[PDB]
Amino acid sequence: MTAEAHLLLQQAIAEGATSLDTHEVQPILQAYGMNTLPTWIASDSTEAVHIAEQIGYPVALKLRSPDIPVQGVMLYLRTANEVQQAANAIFDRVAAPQARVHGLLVQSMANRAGAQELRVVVEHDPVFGPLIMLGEGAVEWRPEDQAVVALPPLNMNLARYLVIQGIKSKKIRARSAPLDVAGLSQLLVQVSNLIVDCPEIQRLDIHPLLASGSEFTALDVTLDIS
Ligand SMILES: Nc1ncnc2c1ncn2[C@@H]1O[C@H](COP(=O)(O)OP(=O)(O)O)[C@@H](O)[C@H]1O
Repeated sequence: MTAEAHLLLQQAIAEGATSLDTHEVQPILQAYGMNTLPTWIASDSTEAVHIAEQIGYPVALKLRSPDIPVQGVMLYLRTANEVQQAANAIFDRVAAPQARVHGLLVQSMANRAGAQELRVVVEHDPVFGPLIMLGEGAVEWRPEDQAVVALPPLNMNLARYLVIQGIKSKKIRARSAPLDVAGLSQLLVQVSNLIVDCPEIQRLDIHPLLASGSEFTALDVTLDIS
């Protein structure tokens, strides 16, 4: 629920964590109705294996440090031995020991085959306040050039209108290997609710947001706070 989200953000700030990653933001997103790929934490290659055994294979491993924007992501790990070899490779890759690793992110592999990858960024405009920007999942991000733009507070009616116009302008695809407009719109309203309620959030980046008809799932999430 929400009150836990504020306490989680305030305590992260007090501890000096100004950038929260996918495992840290998962309860905050869920308290606004948004789905995140379950994401666990491994300090040891022995722990990464243990997590992988529970999740079920295949698994991904990503380095939990405030550093990467080299190595870091290891996908399609299908066996306990592959997890251990990959965990040792990233843990030992470390390349000075000055990063506070805490450990490594472990998560199940998502079915991306027939799904669209979107991106949702929230940045602050000096005049207009928080801007929600929705575009296609990819490294190149020209927000002014190729993005749907919403200003909180967003209602479902305006969210749907902005998504439809974004499809018509070819900024977002109508479908690929059928984009549920009602679900993309609902997601934008949830982002808007979160931003309205949590002005601590300086930046929010869902990269990518996976679209599989009815289900929209955030695969990686970064939350900058101050
Ligand atoms: N758990 C996962 N399941 C499926 N695909 C994933 C998972 N995690 C990351 N990916 C894929 O890895 C790619 C992202 O690679 P990454 O190096 O993290 O990009 P960036 O440098 O932009 O963060 C994307 O294509 C994404 O779809």
